[PDB]
Amino acid sequence: ERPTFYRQELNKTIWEVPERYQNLSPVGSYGSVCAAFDTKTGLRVAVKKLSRPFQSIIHAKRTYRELRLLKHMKHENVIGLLDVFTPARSLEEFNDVYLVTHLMGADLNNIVKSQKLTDDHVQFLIYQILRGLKYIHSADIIHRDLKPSNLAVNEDSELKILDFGLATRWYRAPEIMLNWMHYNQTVDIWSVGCIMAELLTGRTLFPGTDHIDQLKLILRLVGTPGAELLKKISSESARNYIQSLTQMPKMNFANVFIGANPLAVDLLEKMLVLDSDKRITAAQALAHAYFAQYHDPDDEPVADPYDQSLESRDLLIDEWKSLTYDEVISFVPPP
Ligand SMILES: CCCCCCCCO[C@@H]1O[C@H](CO)[C@@H](O)[C@H](O)[C@H]1O
Ligand SMILES: CCCCCCCCO[C@@H]1O[C@H](CO)[C@@H](O)[C@H](O)[C@H]1O
Ligand SMILES: CCCCCCCCO[C@@H]1O[C@H](CO)[C@@H](O)[C@H](O)[C@H]1O
Repeated sequence: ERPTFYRQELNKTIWEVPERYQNLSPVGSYGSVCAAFDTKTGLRVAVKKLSRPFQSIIHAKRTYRELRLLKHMKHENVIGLLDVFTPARSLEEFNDVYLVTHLMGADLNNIVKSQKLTDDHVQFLIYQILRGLKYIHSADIIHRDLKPSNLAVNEDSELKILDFGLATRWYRAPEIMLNWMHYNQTVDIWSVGCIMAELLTGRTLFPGTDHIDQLKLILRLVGTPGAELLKKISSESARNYIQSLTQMPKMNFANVFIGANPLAVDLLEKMLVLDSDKRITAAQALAHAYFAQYHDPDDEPVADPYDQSLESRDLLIDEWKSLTYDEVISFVPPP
């Protein structure tokens, strides 16, 4: 049975939603988001209305990509779908897509507020990110822009990784900062280390003022490339410049993170290595003794493989639109 919808105009735009979704209230901004109450489940939800979903080939492709990812993501620490709907009774009138998920209510700034968390709290939060990253990475997905605003947290400090959240460079791996084009999964591990550091200290690890200051600040802490790492640089210019650099020594992290759990420090040394091939993975981080009170190797699930070649095709608008439509139709709500 097609549910009954109703119109309403929020934050200067019309929203058409099923009746189960009551008390819509804007929470901010590829779409706008309202908090709402789901009378069917009894749950507070975030409802996202996609912005101009089928206006261009590029918008259509993105809508399809977002819809497909979110439908795939089914893990406690990763944002997924409670519902996806359209007013449309058929493909001919299909022009809007609404996405529904748990309202978390806060991201990792509202929960943190620039202060030191306790070690226990830090463990809990980083464990959750890594548990979610393991899941993500097993589907062969690199996040690439992990930061506090891309991490949704509720009151009980239960955390979910967000595709897109509601200073944006402080958490970027050096190789992303330098527009390398062969990233590995440990670009996300770098971002986790920056986040972990800040939760432990109350302070941004690398608050660069601009692009170059950021890299300066990273080199100060991790040192300049060693010889094994220079051997992996294909760009002659990059190579030349690094070789012109005055060798800088890697700092001792026990002196950077004064009074932190020695296991936290050890873990940060394994996350924040210049050479991405030498960074601890999310699976390995989960087994690190720092997360002893939370680690359960039998409840750290992995994803089904995800076909991302389906989203990087070159299709006509009406083809993406029709493919996106079928995804809406095929959607099965979680238990
Ligand atoms: C929905 C649960 C989180 C999934 C994380 C994927 C977020 C996708 O975000 C995308 O990630 C790509 C990485 O492949 C980047 O190259 C893109 O620029 C970015 O748009
Ligand atoms: C002068 C500043 C040096 C920045 C060097 C970044 C080192 C990151 O490490 C490198 O990551 C590359 C991209 O993912 C990989 O191809 C390499 O295997 C890896 O060593
Ligand atoms: C992977 C290595 C990337 C090369 C980074 C380029 C650094 C540019 O950085 C700038 O370099 C200028 C000339 O080099 C100088 O005027 C400045 O001292 C410096 O800030």
